[PDB]
Amino acid sequence: GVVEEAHNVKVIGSGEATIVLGHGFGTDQSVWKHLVPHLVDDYRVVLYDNMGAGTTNPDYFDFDRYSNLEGYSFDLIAILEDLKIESCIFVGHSVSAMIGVLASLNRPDLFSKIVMISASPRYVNDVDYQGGFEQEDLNQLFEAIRSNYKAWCLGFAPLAVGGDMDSIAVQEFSRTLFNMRPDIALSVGQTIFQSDMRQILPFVTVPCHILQSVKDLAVPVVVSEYLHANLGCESVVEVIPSDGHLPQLSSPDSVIPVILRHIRNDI
Ligand SMILES: Cc1cccc2c1N(C(=O)n1ccnn1)CC2
Repeated sequence: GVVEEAHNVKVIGSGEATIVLGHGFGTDQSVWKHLVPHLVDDYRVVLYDNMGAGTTNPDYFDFDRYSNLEGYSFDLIAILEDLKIESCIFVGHSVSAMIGVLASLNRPDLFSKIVMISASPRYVNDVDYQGGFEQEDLNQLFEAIRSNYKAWCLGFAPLAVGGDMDSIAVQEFSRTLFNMRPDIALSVGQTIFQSDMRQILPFVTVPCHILQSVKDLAVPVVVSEYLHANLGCESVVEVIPSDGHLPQLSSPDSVIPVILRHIRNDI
């Protein structure tokens, strides 16, 4: 199909239970490479790339459709329907956690569980809300993107990934980040980093598992507490002893067992 091709959809493993994995900004489904081997024996696993990822066709990036996160949520619902999936566990990394939340507001019937990795409803600080960024920080980021995309990618990747600045995961993410079209990276970067999902959290009904690294430059720990406090569904938080915004890529020994526990066990 065109949309499974457009999103590089892969379906692997086998189970009576389906799990769908959604990746974050700057990466692609390869971010799940250390998790998938532990899923394929028990679950049917669906991987897909968000439109605008470096692995996707820039001809298909519709700036109108993706000026809002719900454009990505509609892509996810369209993938689920075309695969004839009527129920899945959704695992959402970074922005995909909020995309998964919006999709569950539109179609709560399709999700039995949302497992969030490195999620945030809002990155900019607000009154009695610490998201971790002032508007001037984001403006500096967008200007660096415009000014020299390759230089921005090389400085950003170690900060996003954390840990040793020369690790395999920093190199992987530096590569996928630079492979994004820079005009798409700026537009998506602005859309994501300036988003605000706080208002719809009390209306979620799908149970949510809120996981993050204790040390994450884009997600202060108090964000996980905010999510837990304001999500209207039942939820649970686990702050992992790990560093970085893509911990399932860079620190699998400490992170993958935590993700598996929350996939395999319900609230
Ligand atoms: C890790 C990181 C390091 C330094 C500045 C920033 C990041 N952010 C991200 O990645 N995203 C946030 C949502 N989607 N991606 C937020 C801006």
